[PDB]
Amino acid sequence: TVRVAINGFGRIGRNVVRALYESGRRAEITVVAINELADAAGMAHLLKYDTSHGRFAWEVRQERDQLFVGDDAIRVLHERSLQSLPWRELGVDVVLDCTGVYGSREHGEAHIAAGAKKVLFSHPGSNDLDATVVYGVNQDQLRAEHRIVSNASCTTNCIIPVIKLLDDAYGIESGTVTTIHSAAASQSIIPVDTKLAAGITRFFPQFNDRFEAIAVRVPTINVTAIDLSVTVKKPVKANEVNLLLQKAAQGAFHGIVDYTELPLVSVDFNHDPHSAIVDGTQTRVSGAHLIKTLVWCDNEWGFANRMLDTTLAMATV
Amino acid sequence: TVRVAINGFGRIGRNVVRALYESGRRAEITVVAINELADAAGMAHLLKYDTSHGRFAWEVRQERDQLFVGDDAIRVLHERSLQSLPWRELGVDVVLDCTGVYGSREHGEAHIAAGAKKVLFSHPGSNDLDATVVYGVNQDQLRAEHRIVSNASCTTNCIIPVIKLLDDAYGIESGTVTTIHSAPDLRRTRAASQSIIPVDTKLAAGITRFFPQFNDRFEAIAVRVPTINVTAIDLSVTVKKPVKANEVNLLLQKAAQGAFHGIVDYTELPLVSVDFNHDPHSAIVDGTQTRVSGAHLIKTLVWCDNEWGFANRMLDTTLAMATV
Amino acid sequence: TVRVAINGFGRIGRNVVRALYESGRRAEITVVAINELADAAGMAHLLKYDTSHGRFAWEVRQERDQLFVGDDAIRVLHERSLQSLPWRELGVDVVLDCTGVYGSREHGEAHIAAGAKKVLFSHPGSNDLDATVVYGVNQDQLRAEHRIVSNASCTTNCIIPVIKLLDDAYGIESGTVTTIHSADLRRTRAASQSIIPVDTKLAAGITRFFPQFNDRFEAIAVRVPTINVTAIDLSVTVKKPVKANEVNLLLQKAAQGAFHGIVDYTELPLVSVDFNHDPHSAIVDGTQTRVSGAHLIKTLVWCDNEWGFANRMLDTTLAMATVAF
Amino acid sequence: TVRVAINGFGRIGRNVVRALYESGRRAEITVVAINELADAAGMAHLLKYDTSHGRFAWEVRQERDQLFVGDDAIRVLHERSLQSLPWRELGVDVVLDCTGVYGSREHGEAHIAAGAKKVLFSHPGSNDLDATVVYGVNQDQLRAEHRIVSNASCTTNCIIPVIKLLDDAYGIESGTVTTIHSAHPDLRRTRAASQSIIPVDTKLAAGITRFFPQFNDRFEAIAVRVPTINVTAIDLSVTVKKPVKANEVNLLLQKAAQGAFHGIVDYTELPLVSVDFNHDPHSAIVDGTQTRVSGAHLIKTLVWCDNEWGFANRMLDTTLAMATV
Ligand SMILES: *CC(=O)c1ccc[n+]([C@@H]2O[C@H](COP(=O)(O)OP(=O)(O)OC[C@H]3O[C@@H](n4cnc5c(N)ncnc54)[C@H](O)[C@@H]3O)[C@@H](O)[C@H]2O)c1
Ligand SMILES: *CC(=O)c1ccc[n+]([C@@H]2O[C@H](COP(=O)(O)OP(=O)(O)OC[C@H]3O[C@@H](n4cnc5c(N)ncnc54)[C@H](O)[C@@H]3O)[C@@H](O)[C@H]2O)c1
Repeated sequence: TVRVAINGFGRIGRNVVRALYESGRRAEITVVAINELADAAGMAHLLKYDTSHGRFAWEVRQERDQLFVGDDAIRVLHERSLQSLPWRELGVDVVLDCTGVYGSREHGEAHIAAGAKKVLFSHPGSNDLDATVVYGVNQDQLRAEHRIVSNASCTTNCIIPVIKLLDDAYGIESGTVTTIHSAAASQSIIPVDTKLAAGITRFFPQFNDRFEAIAVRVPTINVTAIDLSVTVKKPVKANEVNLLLQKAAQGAFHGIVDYTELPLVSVDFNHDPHSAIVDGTQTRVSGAHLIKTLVWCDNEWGFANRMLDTTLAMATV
Repeated sequence: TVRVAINGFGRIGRNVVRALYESGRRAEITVVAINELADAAGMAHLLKYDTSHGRFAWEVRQERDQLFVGDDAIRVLHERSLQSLPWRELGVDVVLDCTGVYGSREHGEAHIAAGAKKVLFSHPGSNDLDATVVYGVNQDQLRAEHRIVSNASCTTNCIIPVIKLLDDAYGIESGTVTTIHSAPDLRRTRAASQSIIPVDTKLAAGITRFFPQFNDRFEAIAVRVPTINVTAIDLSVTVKKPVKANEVNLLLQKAAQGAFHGIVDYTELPLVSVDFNHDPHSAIVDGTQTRVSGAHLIKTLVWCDNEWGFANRMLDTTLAMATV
Repeated sequence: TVRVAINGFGRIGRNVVRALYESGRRAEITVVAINELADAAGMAHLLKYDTSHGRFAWEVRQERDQLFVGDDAIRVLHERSLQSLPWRELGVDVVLDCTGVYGSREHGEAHIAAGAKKVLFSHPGSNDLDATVVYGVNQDQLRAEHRIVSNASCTTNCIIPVIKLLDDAYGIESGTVTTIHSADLRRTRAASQSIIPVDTKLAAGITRFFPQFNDRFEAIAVRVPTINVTAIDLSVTVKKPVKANEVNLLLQKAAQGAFHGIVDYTELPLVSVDFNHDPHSAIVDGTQTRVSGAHLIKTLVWCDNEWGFANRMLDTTLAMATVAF
Repeated sequence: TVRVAINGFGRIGRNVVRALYESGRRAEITVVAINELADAAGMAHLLKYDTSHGRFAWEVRQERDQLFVGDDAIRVLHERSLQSLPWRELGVDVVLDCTGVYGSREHGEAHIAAGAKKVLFSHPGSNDLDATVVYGVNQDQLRAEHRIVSNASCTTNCIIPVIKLLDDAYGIESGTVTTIHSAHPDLRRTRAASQSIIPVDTKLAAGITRFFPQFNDRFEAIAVRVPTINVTAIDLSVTVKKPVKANEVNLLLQKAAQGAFHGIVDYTELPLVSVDFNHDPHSAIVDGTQTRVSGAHLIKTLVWCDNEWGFANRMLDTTLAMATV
C-alpha cells in the first residue's frame, strides 16, 4: 500500500478522501493521517455530509483524535506548523497538502524533514518545484529526483489537456478564456479574479503574451464551465475539431478527457471523475481559424481524482 | 404627442409602458391602446408588480375595457386578428407589436390596413422588412417609406454597437460570442435553479444579418443561469490593427461619453450583474474584464438589462419613426 | 414475481422505476410495460438524467417500442385512452397509475377491464376508492378485495405518520401546518428568487385520513427556490401535557421501532439537501422540536417529496399483490 | 429640524440614510455625520449600489471628509473608540447606532458623554436599557427621560404589532413562530446557501416574551434561511380564548391596517409573492389569503416584511418621536 497523509481537510482534502474510497483506489493507497487546525468532529461530520456530492456512502465516525471511514482508522492531528508533523513515525510515502496556505520549496522541504518521502500540493504553489503535473498530459515527465510537486489547479487541469490536443493538431497562435464558476451571490453573475492564464502560460511557455483569461461566478451548484477560444494555423471545421476531441476521449485521454453530444446541463457532470468533458454541441469555428469550445468539469471531483492519480505516479517512479 | 398602440402585453410590452413613464418620455409619446389575449385585470396586476424590478411607481387601476396609468386612459382590446384592430379609429401613429408571434411583412401590412401609420416589431422577424434599427447605430438610415420595421433583439441591440465600434477602429476579421442569460429541446424539461443550461442562440444570425461582411466569420453559443434579470455577453474578436487592452477600453469609454452616450456605457467599478438592473443603456462595457491575447484577439464582457435597455430602444426607435 | 405496469412516465413514474432498481425491490417486482403520451426516446433520456438524483446508476437504452433498464426490457406503449391498454396480454398484477390525470373509480375499473388485476394511484384520487394507504400506518387494513387504491400524496405520506404518533401518545385537539416546498397570477412569475404562496391539498388529505379532525386542521404552503427536499412545519395542540424532549424521545423510539424505514429521526446539524434521496417517508428534526406552554407542539419534518413517496408506491404495491384472503 | 449621526454604516445604517431621503422624512431629519471604520469612498459606493435595493435615486458624490446625498453634505468619521466621537461639536440630537456591536447603556452613556442628547440602537441591546420601542405599538410610552433606547429587531418589529392586535381581540394563550429568512458556532453555517433550506437560531421567542412578559413560557420560535432575495416571511401560530373564524381574523387585521396601524401594518388579499413586498415601508404586511383557523382557537397567519426597509423606516419614526417628546 502507498501510504499518504493529508495536510488540510478543507473541501479538496475531504474530496480526496471520498474519492479514494469511491474510486476503489483504496486498494492501492491508505490515508494514515489527516491534519487540520479545526475541530475533529466538524471534520467527521463535514466528510459525511457534502452539499454537492450527497451523503458519503461509507460509514464515518470521529471519536478521540481518530477519524473513521469504513473500517479504516485515520489518525487525526492538529499541528500548527510543519516540523512537528509525525510523518516519519507514520511512514508517510506522500503528503497531499490541501491547506491552500502552504506551497513553496521550503514548505515541501519541511514536510520531508518531518519524515515524508514526497510532497504533492493541491495548487500551483511557488514556481521552482521539482515538477508540475497535469495528469494525462505530462505525468511521464516525473523522476526519482522529484519530491516536491504541484498538481496545477482544477481549472488548469480541466483546460490544459484540451489546449494541448488543439495545439498539437492545429497549432494555436493565440487564445482567450472565460471561466464560468459555480458557488450577495445568490442572484447575480459576479466577476471574479482568475489565475487561469498564468497557469496556462506557465505550463505552455510558448504562449506568453498570447493568452488571457476572465472569469465569472454564478449561483449554480458544483460544476464549472470553461469557454475556450483559440486562433489556429491549420484551417478547420467545427466537426473536425469535435472528431479530434472525441477520438482523444476514446484513446490517449481516456478517463481524463470525455466527449459528449448529448443534450445535458451542468449538473449532469456532477461527480464526474474526468478532468474535462467536452460539449460537442457547443463547438464552433469562425472563419476557418477561430475555434470556440465549451468544456465542463466538476471543479472538485475531477481534481481530487487527479490528486490520487498523480500520487500513485509519484510513489511508483 | 405621438400616439402608439401596443399589440401584445407580455414582458416586453409591459416594460415599454413602464419605460415610457419612468423615462419621462411620456411628454413626447402616448399609449392609447393595448391589445391582449389575457384578462384585463390580469394585465393591470402584472403591470403593477414584477419580479425582475420593483412595484411600478405609478398608480395602476383597471376597469373592464380600460387601463389607467396615472391619469391616462388606455383602451384595452382583446382581438385575435389584426384586421379587426381599431387602429384607424384611435389614430395610431405607430403600433409596437410585442406579441412575439407576428413578424412578417403581411402582418405589418395588416396592422397598417387596420389603420396604423407605421409598425415596429419587438424582434427580428423574417428578413424582408423595410429596415432593422439598432438604435444608436443606424437610426439615421430611416426614410419615411420605412413603415414596417424591426427593432432587432435585446442581445443584438446590446452587442452590435460594440462590434461596430471595434470594427471601425481595428477591423474585425472574425468573431465568436458567448451569451450568459438570466432566467422540443430535452434540456428545457429540467430545473433552472442549480444548473448552467446550454440554450439556442440566434445572436450569430442577427450579427451577420446586420453586418453582412461577417457571413461565415461569426458564431455564437449561449447558456442560461439562475440569476435575475441581467445578461452578460462575452465577445471575442480577431482584429487587423494591433491593440492593447487599455487602448480598447479607452476607445469604448470615449464612445460612451461621445457618439454613443445614452446607448453604450462604460465602467471600471467593481460591480456585479444586478447593479445593471434597470439600466437604460443598450450595453454597459466592463472595462475590468477587457483582455487582448497577443495583439489581435480581443475579449470584452458587456452587461445589459435584457428587457429594460431594449424597452427604451423601442421607444427611441418609435420616436425616430414618427419624426421622419 | 409481481409484475407491474406504469401508466404515465412523468416525474413520479420515472422515480418509481429508479427506486425499484436502487432498492433491490426488483428481485420481487418487474416493470413489464410503461405507457406515456410522450416521445419514447425522451423517456429513456429523462430516466437516465435527473436534476435531483443524478445520473441513473443503471444502463438505460431505448429502441423502437422497448426501454431497457439494465438487461430488462420494458414494453413502451403510447395509448391515448385506458380501454386499449394490453394489460391482459402482459399479465399485469398491478398498474401503478402515475399520470396524475386519472383517479376515479371508473378509471380504475377501466384499467382492470383492460386486464389489470389491481390499480394503484400516485395521488389521493376521488373520495370513494376502495382504500387509501399511507404505508406504515394502515397497510394492515388492505384486504384482498380492495382493487382500486390510492397511495395518498407525498406530503400526506410524510406528515400523517407523525400526526398519528402524536395523536396516539398525547391526543391532538387541533392542528395547523405549513409546508415549505422546493421547486392564479402567482404561477405567472419568477420562481428563482421568491417565497411563493401556493395552494395545498394537505388539510383536505389529513382530515380525510383522520375524520375526527374535520374543522380542526388547516394548512398553508409556500414554494422556495431550493432543490428537491420539502420541509413540513407542523403545529398541534394536545390534551396530555408534554415537554420538547419527551416528544423527541417518543418520535426517536418510533423511528427505531414500529416506524423503522418509514419515519426517521435525527438530531444532527443538517440542511435540506442532506435528505436528498432519503427513502423515509418522513425525517423528524429533533433539534427543531418545541413545546409552547405544555400543550402546543411544533415539529419540523423533512422529506424527499419524490423519493420517499416513490418507495412507498412500491411498498404499497407489494402489500396489494400479497394480501391473502 | 432634528439632527442625527449614524454610528456604523453597515446594511442597516445605509438603508436608514436611503430611507431618510426616499420616504421624505427628509423634511424632518438630517444626517450630519456617519462614523465608520472603512474609507469614505467604500461608503459612498455601497450607498449608491445595493444587491437588494438597486441604484440609489439620489446622486452620491464624495469629497474631502464629506459624503453627499443630493446637495446635502454629510461628514465622515473613522473614530475607532466611542469617547472620541465629536457629537458635541456637531450638535447631534440623536445618535442612531447601527454598528451591531454596541448595545449596553454604558455605550449609550458614552455616546451622550461624547455630546449626543439621545441614543437609539438598531437592535434589542445587551440591555438594562431605558426603553424598547416597537413603533406603532408603544411609542406613546416614550418619556423625555428615556435617552438610551432600543428599536427592537426587524423580525420583532414585524410580528409584535400582529401579536398585539390578536391578543387584544381574542386573548392569546400560547404561541409558536416560524421565520423564513432570505439571504465554529453551527455546523450548518458553512454550507452552500444556493440550494438548501437551512435551520438557524432565532431570538424572536425572547424578543416577544420580553415585550409581552405575560407570555413567558408560552412562546417559542424556530427559523430557516432560504436562498431568496430581501423579503422575510413570518409564520405565526397562536391559541386564543375567544372562538374565531379565518375571515373574522382577516377583517380585524384589515381594519387595523387602515385604522390604528395605518402605515405600520398592511393587509392584502392579492396573489403576490415575496419580492412584491421588496422596498415596502410597512413593518408587516399580512397575507389574508394564508390566514387559517384550526378548530375555533388555533390561528395561523403569514406575515411578510422587508426585513431591512421596514425596520429602517421605523428607526426614523422612533428617532422623530424621541427628538419630539
Ligand atoms: C431580450 C429580448 O428582446 C428577447 C429574447 C428572446 C425573445 N424575445 C422576444 O420578446 C417578444 C415577447 O416577449 P414577452 O416576454 O413580452 O412575451 P410574453 O412571453 O410575455 O407573451 C406575450 C404576450 O402577448 C400575448 N399574445 C399572444 N398573441 C397575442 C395576440 N394575437 N394579441 C394580443 N396578445 C397576444 C400573450 O398571451 C402574452 O400575454 C417576442 O418577440 C420574443 O421573440 C425577446
Ligand atoms: C432584523 C433586524 O432588524 C436586523 C437585520 C440586520 C441586522 N440587524 C442588527 O443591526 C446591527 C447591525 O447589523 P448590520 O448587518 O447592519 O451591520 P453590518 O455587518 O452591515 O456592518 C456594521 C458596520 O459598522 C462598522 N463598524 C464596526 N465597528 C465599528 C466601530 N467601532 N466604529 C464605527 N463603525 C464600526 C463596520 O465596518 C460596518 O460598516 C446588528 O446588531 C444586527 O443584529 C438587525
